[PDB]
Amino acid sequence: MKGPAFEFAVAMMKRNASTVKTEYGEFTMLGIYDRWAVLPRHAKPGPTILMNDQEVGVLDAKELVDKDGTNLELTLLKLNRNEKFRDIRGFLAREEVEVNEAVLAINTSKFPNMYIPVGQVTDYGFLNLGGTPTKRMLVYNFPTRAGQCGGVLMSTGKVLGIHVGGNGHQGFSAALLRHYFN
Repeated sequence: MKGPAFEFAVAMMKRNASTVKTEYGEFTMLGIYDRWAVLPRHAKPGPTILMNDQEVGVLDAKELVDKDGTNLELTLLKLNRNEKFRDIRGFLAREEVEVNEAVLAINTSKFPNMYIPVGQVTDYGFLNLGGTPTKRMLVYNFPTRAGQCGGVLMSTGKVLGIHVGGNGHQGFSAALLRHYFN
């Protein structure tokens, strides 16, 4: 069923998600713990971002790659703000998870407070995303539109990944693994 996934998704977004603008567009951003949040790599945050229409400094940013050097399509960023995020690392899986029912949550000025039942999530692993070899790719059927990147892919009790791309038929998430936030 879908209800409990939506229930989890709405509560998660309310506590931990925000709308972010960089020079490269507008994205959903998920806070993970302390002042560390995650964005799609192609958001390419500069020294300042707009977070819920307010200027926020970036203290540090990390474009994640695997131990082999392969792109993961995620950027971790540390925000210059006093408030800490609710620690949601316990809702991240230690390995890539496949599910029969997932929900994708988007929150930007173009897609405010929207949730999409995406159905089955399949771990495709190593893929080529627009020329760039990328691994730990989760794939789901989705009539994708631009402006949805940073979307948070969830199932009941788990944050599975961050939406980083689409081709109009499938959507693609980078798996959000717990060890990224050691």
